[PDB]
Amino acid sequence: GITRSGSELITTLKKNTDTEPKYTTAVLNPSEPGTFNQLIKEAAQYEKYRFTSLRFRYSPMSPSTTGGKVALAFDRDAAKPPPNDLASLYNIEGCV
Amino acid sequence: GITRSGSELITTLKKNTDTEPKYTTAVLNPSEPGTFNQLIKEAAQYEKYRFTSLRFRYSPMSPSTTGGKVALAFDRDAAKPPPNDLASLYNIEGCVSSVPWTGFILTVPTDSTDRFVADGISDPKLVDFGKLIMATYGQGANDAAQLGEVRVEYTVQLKNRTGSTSDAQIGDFAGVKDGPRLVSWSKTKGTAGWEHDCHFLGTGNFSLTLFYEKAPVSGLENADASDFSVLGEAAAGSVQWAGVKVAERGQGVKMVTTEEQPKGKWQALRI
Amino acid sequence: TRLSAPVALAYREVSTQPRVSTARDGITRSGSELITTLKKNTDTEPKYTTAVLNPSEPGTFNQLIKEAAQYEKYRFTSLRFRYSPMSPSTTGGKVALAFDRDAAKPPPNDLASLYNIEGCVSSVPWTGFILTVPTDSTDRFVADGISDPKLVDFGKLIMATYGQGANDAAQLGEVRVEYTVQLKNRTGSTSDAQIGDFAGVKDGPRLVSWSKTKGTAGWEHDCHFLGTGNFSLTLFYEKAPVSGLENADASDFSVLGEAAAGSVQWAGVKVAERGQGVKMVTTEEQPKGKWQALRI
Amino acid sequence: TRLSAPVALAYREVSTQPRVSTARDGITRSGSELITTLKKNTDTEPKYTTAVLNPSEPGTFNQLIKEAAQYEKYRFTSLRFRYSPMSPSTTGGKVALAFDRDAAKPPPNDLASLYNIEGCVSSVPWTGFILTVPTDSTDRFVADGISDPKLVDFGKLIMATYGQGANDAAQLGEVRVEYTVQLKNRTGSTSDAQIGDFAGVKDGPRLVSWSKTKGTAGWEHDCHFLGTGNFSLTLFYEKAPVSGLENADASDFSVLGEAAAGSVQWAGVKVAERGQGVKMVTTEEQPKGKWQALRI
Repeated sequence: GITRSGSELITTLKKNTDTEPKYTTAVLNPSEPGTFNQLIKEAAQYEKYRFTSLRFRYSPMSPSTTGGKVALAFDRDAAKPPPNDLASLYNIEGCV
Repeated sequence: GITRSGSELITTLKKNTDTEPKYTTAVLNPSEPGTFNQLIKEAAQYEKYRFTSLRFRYSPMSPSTTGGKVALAFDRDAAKPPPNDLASLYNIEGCVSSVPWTGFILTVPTDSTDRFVADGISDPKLVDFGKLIMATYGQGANDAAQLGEVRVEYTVQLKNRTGSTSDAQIGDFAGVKDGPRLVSWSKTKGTAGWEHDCHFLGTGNFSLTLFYEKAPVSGLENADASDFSVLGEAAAGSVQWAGVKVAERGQGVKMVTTEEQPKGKWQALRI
Repeated sequence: TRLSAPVALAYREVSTQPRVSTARDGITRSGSELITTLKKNTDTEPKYTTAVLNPSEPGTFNQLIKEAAQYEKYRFTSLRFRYSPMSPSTTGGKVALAFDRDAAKPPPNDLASLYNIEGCVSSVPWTGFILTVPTDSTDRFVADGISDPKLVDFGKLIMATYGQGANDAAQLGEVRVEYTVQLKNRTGSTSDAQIGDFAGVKDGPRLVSWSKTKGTAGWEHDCHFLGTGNFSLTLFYEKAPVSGLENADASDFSVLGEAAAGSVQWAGVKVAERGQGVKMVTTEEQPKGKWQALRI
Repeated sequence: TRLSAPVALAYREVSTQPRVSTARDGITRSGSELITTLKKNTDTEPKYTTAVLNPSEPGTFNQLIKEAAQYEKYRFTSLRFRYSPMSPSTTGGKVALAFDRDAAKPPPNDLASLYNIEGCVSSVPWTGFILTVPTDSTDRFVADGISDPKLVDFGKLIMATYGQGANDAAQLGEVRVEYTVQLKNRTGSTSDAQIGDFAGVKDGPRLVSWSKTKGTAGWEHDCHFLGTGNFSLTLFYEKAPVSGLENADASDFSVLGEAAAGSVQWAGVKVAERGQGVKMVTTEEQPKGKWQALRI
């Protein structure tokens, strides 16, 4: 048994001129190189996990004169493709 | 902060058919690859530790008709060289010895001080918690090849956090080296020319990649490694990819160039 | 009735904590040390290995030497040797421990004389036994130079092995002291570095024992090391000798110097078994010079 | 009211019995030693004489060095220096004792800075005083080689004298330690013989401190002896030097050897006051060789 806490960096979002959303997903598993860059080394030593706590902080970087929006949502089904319209995206529980 | 108890295999002691006792040391630091094979990965991401509980075990592997003895002692000064005679080793505090065919234990009292995770250039008295001394002596020619295995059951408290240290030790011929201390090079002039040979401080499957700016005298060759297989092609401006299996510390490969400090770059990994 | 015979016996040994204390006249130190490990002897007649019982003796004591350098007299109130077997139960021969109260008498020549020594115990190599020697109430001077051994040493241990078969364990066991000394008086700390010339002068712990022997090339002086470990030996020749320092039977011998009039050599000898040493050759009996042994 | 002034004060000093005992982790030794005797200084500015507070330091401790060679760590639970006057009451000047917790910082340069050190006591040379230094609860490694002094030494004593008249006593007093150390851990007895090359390597008790200084003939290495007593110094030159061993400011210096490639010298230096030493000259900075200091 072991308990660890960390704060990784998933990716940096990019501009999208089109008014339709452009999604970029990240499967949440400790042994996932796409999401975690440090937790994988310690997860390779274990074969089970349980996320006691989990949060996603979006840290702005653009100037104050940029429009558009940035949305973060969590889908508990890791195989479902991202929604195809804004309403479905916002209908996900906890989307902010 | 993180607490990670566990148990790991340091090495397997071997027969000492000679008269002089043989001492093999294993420095107790979470970043040392000689003693730790799994706590090293976790300690690479931390820059402080404290051994809440430490202890060693000896698991017999030899027949019941094996002579000689095996000793286990802990020295709180990692800088001191291994003893020179049996009496001094047996005078160390808490030194436990027994016949090879039976197992014993050695509990090491621990203090409440924090030390930096070893980098490789700092004073051992400042960053290291100590070292272990394993002695084998008094074995005849009829005894088994292997006597036993020494294991460490610990409970460390890694503190703070930082960028993960590189998992592969990149380096340069006769120059700078970065990453965990997996190998160490040495140069000795010879008939063909300067001979550069590496020694693996760890035990297991490795992967050594080389890059020669100029054509060397000869490519990678097995020195005393258990296994060896090259897959490159030695020549000017080429790279040689090889896989070396190490059973005992000090085994490695060699090369010849005839020019001291040849221009190139090498990479070592524990696959 | 029935009495079983195990394949082997395992003795667990843990280094204990020496018990030091202060008394009216001095200190009373108790502890345990390791003398040596006995070796197989495939011959009927015994092979001996001695160890003089006296504080400040590098061959016998390793830690008591340091604590006894600050004191002038001693008295062994209780000492006792023990044998720890590390060989299977299919090894023949025997192991004998005896305590000779005379530290100069050479070990006996035949097995029969060995058992006549009072208190001589013995047993098979694969079992442990204890030899406890009665003590007395007489003070003796800690070894400090060349002196009659009858006046300083309390005694001398003798270890013998014999009767082992060809296909037996290389080493049979190892002797361990368990003493309780009563150091008395006091003095400024004395350096542990034997120094003396070739004329029979010695000053310091007994680390070396020279011995002349006439030869065709010249008189050969053999520097036998009583202890076992790393030693250094600085030599000074007043007259040019036949040869410098040469490895007689020791292991890992290196010398940095030259042999000539007024020259000085510096040999870092290493000893794996008590009795090994180096040698030098000169044409002059009792040559003029100096030597200095050290445990480095 | 009235306060008399004696012609002189006599302090009777009797060597006490060090109190040794055994604890769970090690031993607790108490005793008293003599560091040095202060000397007259006919100058307003102070003249300093240091003594590093650490077991296994030949300059400071004479008997605790031997008992601390068997142990790896120490902790001064209670130490205290005292001053015994041996000069008449008509001597001017002053004597100052201060404890610098940093063992590497050089002694102050002016009198004003000397008093700013915490705990710095002082008095007239003809009266006694005691400086007691608070201790801590941190273990430190006994000196074993070249290491940062901040990591091993507990501190450093500083003794200063100044303001004495021309026709005053040659020597004013003498400092005495009164310690209670807590040695811990344990290890095989370590030899007390400093050994190292000229490249900055040292291994053993701090008996010597080399120091380079460029000169017209070549780089001069001065072998300063921290302690006071009889010493021997074996040197090995790989390249022929400009000159061998010469007496710089020591007393009764004798050397048996020659200066040349591969040669070895052997100088029995004698020191009457801490800081005296010998010298040698070479044309190569950081020459190749070895040296070995010993207290014989």
